[PDB]
Amino acid sequence: ERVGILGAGIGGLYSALILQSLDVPFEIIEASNRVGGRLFTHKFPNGGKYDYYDVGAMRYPLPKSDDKGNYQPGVMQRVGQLFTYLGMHKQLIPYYFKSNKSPGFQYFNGVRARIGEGSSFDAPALGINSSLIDIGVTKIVNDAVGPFAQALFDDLQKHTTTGWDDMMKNDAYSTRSYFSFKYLPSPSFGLPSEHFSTRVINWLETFDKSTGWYDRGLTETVLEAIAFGEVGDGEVDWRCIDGGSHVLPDTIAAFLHKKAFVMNASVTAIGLENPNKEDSPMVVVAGGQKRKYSHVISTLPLPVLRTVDLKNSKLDIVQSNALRKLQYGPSIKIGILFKEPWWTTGQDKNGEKFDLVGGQSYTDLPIRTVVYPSYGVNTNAPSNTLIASYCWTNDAERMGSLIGTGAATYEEQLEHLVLSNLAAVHNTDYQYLKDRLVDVHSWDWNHNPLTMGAFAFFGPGDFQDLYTSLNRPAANGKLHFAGEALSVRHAWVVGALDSAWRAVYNYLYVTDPAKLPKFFELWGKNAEWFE
Amino acid sequence: SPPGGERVGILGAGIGGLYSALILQSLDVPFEIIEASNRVGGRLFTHKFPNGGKYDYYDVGAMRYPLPKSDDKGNYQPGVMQRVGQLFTYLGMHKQLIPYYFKSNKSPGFQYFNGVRARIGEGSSFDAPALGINSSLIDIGVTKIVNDAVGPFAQALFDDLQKHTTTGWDDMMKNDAYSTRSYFSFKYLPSPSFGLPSEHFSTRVINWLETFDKSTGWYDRGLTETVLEAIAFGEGEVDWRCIDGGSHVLPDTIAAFLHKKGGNAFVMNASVTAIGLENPNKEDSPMVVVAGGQKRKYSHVISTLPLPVLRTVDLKNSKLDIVQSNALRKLQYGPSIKIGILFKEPWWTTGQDKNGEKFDLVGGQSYTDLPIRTVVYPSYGVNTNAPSNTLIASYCWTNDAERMGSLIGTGAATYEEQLEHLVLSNLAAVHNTDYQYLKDRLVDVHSWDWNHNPLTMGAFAFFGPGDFQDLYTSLNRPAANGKLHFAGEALSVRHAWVVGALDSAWRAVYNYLYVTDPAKLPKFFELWGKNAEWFEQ
Ligand SMILES: Cc1cc2c(cc1C)N(C[C@H](O)[C@H](O)[C@H](O)COP(=O)(O)OP(=O)(O)OC[C@H]1O[C@@H](n3cnc4c(N)ncnc43)[C@H](O)[C@@H]1O)c1[nH]c(=O)[nH]c(=O)c1N2
Ligand SMILES: Cc1cc2c(cc1C)N(C[C@H](O)[C@H](O)[C@H](O)COP(=O)(O)OP(=O)(O)OC[C@H]1O[C@@H](n3cnc4c(N)ncnc43)[C@H](O)[C@@H]1O)c1[nH]c(=O)[nH]c(=O)c1N2
Ligand SMILES: NC(=O)CC[C@H](N)C(=O)O
Ligand SMILES: NC(=O)CC[C@H](N)C(=O)O
Repeated sequence: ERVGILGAGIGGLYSALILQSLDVPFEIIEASNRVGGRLFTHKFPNGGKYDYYDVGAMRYPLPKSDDKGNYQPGVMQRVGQLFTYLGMHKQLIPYYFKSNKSPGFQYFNGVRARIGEGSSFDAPALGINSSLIDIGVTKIVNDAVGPFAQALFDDLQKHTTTGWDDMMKNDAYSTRSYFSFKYLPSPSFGLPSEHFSTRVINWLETFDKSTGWYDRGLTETVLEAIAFGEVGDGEVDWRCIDGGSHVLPDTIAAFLHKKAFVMNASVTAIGLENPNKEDSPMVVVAGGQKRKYSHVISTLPLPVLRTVDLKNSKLDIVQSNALRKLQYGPSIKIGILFKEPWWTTGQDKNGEKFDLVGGQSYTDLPIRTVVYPSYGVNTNAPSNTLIASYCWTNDAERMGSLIGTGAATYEEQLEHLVLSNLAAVHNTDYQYLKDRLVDVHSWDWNHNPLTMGAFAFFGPGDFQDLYTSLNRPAANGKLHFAGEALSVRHAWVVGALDSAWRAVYNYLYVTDPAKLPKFFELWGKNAEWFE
Repeated sequence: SPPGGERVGILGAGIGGLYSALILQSLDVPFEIIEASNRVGGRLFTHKFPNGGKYDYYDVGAMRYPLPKSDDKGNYQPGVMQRVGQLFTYLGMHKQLIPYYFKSNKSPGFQYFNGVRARIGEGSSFDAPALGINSSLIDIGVTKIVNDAVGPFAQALFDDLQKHTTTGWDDMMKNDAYSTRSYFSFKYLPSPSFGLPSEHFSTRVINWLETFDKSTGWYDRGLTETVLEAIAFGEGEVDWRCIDGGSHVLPDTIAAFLHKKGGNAFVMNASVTAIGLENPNKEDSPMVVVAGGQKRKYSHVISTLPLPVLRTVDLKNSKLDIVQSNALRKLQYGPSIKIGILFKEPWWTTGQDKNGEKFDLVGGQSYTDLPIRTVVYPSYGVNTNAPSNTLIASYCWTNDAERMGSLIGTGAATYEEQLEHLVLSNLAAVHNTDYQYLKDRLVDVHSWDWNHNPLTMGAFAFFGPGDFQDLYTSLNRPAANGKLHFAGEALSVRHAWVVGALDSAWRAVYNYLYVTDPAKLPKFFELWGKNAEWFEQ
């Protein structure tokens, strides 16, 4: 018995961690020279200890925890338990979703304000009546999303699936089409009992999410609200990893080596050695070499699997459709090393201090979201590194064209655009920021052969029609699909962990069911249902 | 009336900007074209393989034109693409138009779906029963089902063009909040003649429609785009044409036409970074364009820059209203990639598969659910003594192009090799050959991702639901006290077509003449049409 784990991301490392705790031989195959996958920390040369930024995962809305690292039940409990399992609980530092001092900025339609100041951002001129403005985007979206989210939260807490069954009856809706054809405002809002216009819906998307978010599945909007802790009775502890998210996969890998990795070997084929023999082993071609395994746990993204020769893996017609149709979403990040943390110590062109510690600013300008670092803020060498832009959907697609061109002329265009946008958001001059710029690093997860997209971001119908097919194995039960796409926590580490739990669960179920009690004891009776 | 210093700055030497200059030159209106790159044509982009023959090129962007019928003199019947046909005739290119074979001119192209291979027209179900598609839906077929849903909208829009009305568009806009998917999921009911249950299609069935009708993710964009695409494809009959030597001949011929009298020089290699009024408080303020680090002043400006490109330009002092500035961000663009491969021979025309069956393909296309999605065999040069050895091995849209894009333009040999092997493998499975049969014949590969290109920032406009009804009209109004005119194919209902760019230039110039020199309108109408879209009378 020997399990081939494809991909040394967090999902594959977690799978190996489970298999090692159960004394199951395994081997991890990784295409690159690095572990962590979309846990990717870039450290700027010539910078200080905290002059890094996380190009992928950077923030974890964990449940509350005690002094020993025991976490309350919650959406992200499995992530917290993983930290504690690895002895990392005390290495978790606060992540400030909002600024820890003065609030971050909002810059929309040329109107600048602080978060919480109640600006309308010229919405009346956009055709938003005063009643909608008074209610606000947040309350409106909560009224539409809340009912679905509460039912899904009840599923997790009460161990039911009726909430998901109801979500799936509405899975053909995008968030937009739900607002356009189904949602009617709560009578307490005192609004007309009619569906919102596209103008109003686009106003919601502008301040609620990203350009084009609402054209993807309504179910994803509901699941994101649950992941961000906008529903339920428990509160979240926003955390990040001291030194960058890379510490998590590096710590797991070091744990596994003291007891295994095939690096620099990209998988090009997966299939049964002989599809007609019932006891046929799996064959993985990686780095031009054939490797045999009893079972294979794949954590490769779905678009990557579409580049792998899966003949003799005997996918059924639904599984093969799912690999193509289950939708991914894009994302870009731009990190800038400055000479100082001007957002914390500086002032705008009028002498007003920014007074920002951690937190984020938002704008309809191309950069969309600015994320100020929470790590190291209280040390004697605070971070000088800013996430100048963090984009999703259309905003990331458009910005991606200026990233990774390899041409200085477009690198200069990109920097000038980002600094110009930053200047407008914070009310400074361009040169004030240019004089302080040291280095720029940019990344497009939608222009990366190892991800082929930032993460799963399902369109309408994906969850109800195609998602379950990939939780069934292929290759006569010997190929198991895992990775964050195989979860209801897309674009989160916990999604990858859930997928690894289910894949190993199915592996143990068909090969050594006597290990299930210990599996349940160490890693949970269920992937998602709360303890 | 018109000031003596009138001069229109045209931003972008693509087909929209070249057409604008052609109109203005015919009306004796001074202009100047500012272009960021060292080439003209924009998304008319022909790649010539150096080691190949005369017809060893492929069009990375525009390549096929569903024109109306035409007579021997180059007079085109009324139709969606008449404006394109007349442009060809105006430039003396009518006889340089050669057939474009949308379907193969000999044996049909291939379909390869769910591991089942068949020829177009053979009536295969591609294992759809295993997918849960009942026999009634299969017997009807995807094409008839889609036509039943799209037909009513398309017929109303065609009636608009022919009868010179807008009720068809107004009715389309009543449904513009629908994506194609949400329309099928929540509104469409099958025609009683189909004998199907009077219920909305399931997601499984809708995804079956998208699989064979368009591209992965197409149906999540606006229903209106699906309707407008069916109209553009001619669903009067169309004469599919392409341009001998590649689509680059069209913009090259316009540039030569504008240059004949020794003037109308183009400002090349000058990327626009700012557009605005010199003094937004003065009513007579001229426009200022900063391009290549130089300030240039114009009375009016016609922009053909893509909407995502305008979002990288400093538009302070252009005084866009709140709707216009929202439109620049939200009006959605779509992706596309193409992969051209020079082979040693036109094996699709002369070769045979692993079982000895000849492909016998001349022009036309093959389709598959594999990553390459669409294969396009060349129609140009097929009858000459040196036919093309160049294949469009992959032409993708939406999700298929987004995924494939990650393998294009990486700059690393290892990913160039991965890409080639994937493409050849897909091609081998589509045509029923082995990988090595195609590898032995491969000479050179060229790949392009219009969604990773600073000059386009997307392949073309591909609006989401609500874009046409909410934000589209805002950009047909000028900005900058009437002196900034938005043009380019995004400013049309023929997105992803040359005619869209031409329509946008007509409307922009029409608005310029309307506010600056109305005496030129009769000649403008005479030479370039009384309306942008309405059929000629
Ligand atoms: C921009 C951005 C931002 C965030 C996030 C993602 C992104 C892209 N996420 C999500 C989180 O990063 C993600 O869900 C998981 O890291 C995914 O882990 P997997 O193991 O599923 O895949 P992942 O892609 O990480 O790992 C797959 C592995 O397979 C390898 N591989 C690829 N092709 C191969 C081939 N052919 N052969 C062999 N190996 C191959 C890759 O190199 C990689 O090592 C996140 N999460 C969170 O909790 N908090 C957050 O704040 C964020 N934010
Ligand atoms: C892959 C693919 C395939 C097709 C098509 C497109 C694509 C991408 N099309 C659509 C057609 O190609 C397209 O609609 C028009 O060529 C667009 O012409 P525009 O003038 O609107 O823009 P276009 O993008 O062509 O021109 C804009 C110009 O502005 C320049 N520019 C950009 N940024 C600038 C800056 N900052 N400053 C100055 N200049 C700047 C660019 O370099 C370019 O010269 C098509 N159509 C058709 O009829 N038949 C077909 O078969 C196809 N197929
Ligand atoms: N849908 C998502 O949650 C994507 C965002 C990502 N999880 C983040 O924390 O930024
Ligand atoms: N929507 C579209 O028409 C995109 C396709 C493109 N016009 C072509 O025929 O190649």
